[PDB]
Amino acid sequence: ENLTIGVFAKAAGVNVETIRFYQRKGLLLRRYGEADVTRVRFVKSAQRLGFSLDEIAELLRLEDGTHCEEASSLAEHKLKDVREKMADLARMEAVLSELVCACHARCPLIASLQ
Amino acid sequence: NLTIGVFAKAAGVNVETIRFYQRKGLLLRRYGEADVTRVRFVKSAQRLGFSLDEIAELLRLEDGTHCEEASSLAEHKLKDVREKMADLARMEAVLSELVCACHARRGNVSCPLIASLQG
Ligand SMILES: [Hg+2]
Ligand SMILES: [Hg+2]
Repeated sequence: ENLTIGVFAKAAGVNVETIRFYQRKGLLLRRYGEADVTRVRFVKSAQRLGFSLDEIAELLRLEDGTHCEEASSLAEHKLKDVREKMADLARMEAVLSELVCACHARCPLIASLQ
Repeated sequence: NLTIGVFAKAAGVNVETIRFYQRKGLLLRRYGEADVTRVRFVKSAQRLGFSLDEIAELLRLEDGTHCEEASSLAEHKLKDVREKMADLARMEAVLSELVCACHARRGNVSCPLIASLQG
């Protein structure tokens, strides 16, 4: 059926503040139905995979599910970015671990920073 | 002693970065070796992921006689790095999975990425 702002949110499993947030950023479109629910879960899911608000708008451009080549591309690009970020964080984790190890085994941290 | 440009060269960083560091007040119109050492301190820390605030705290311990307190900042940072990696890893796993299914889609079936984003 059609639904009020509060029931919409309940059906979509999200805060009312989040529905409003999504409306102001224009990731949506009185009352609401199942397409709206599905649309909100679309956004929330994508957001959770690390897509930016902009990237999600592009992704929604392809919502009718007949542009697979273009969809993969957004995901593959995001994946590339994720992997770079992980490779950087990994480089930090390695050195930080190494510094701590030397801290406990004694200031080497400061020494190494200089 | 050294000019803005040579300072940066000696410190192995952009001029924009020296200025950046001055405006945020992590520094000490000439410059010398303490300034160089101080900039390498910041740049290094920044490269290990320390925030500008965390670096100010870390600089409080610059004389190298507060090992307990230093480790703590590093250990806390290390925890945060690992969390972030664990989150990114979660994304990477599902995204990889979606792409794999994108490339593998059969005939005229609807886009799995979108499908998964709606289910
Ligand atoms: Hg796809
Ligand atoms: Hg230490």
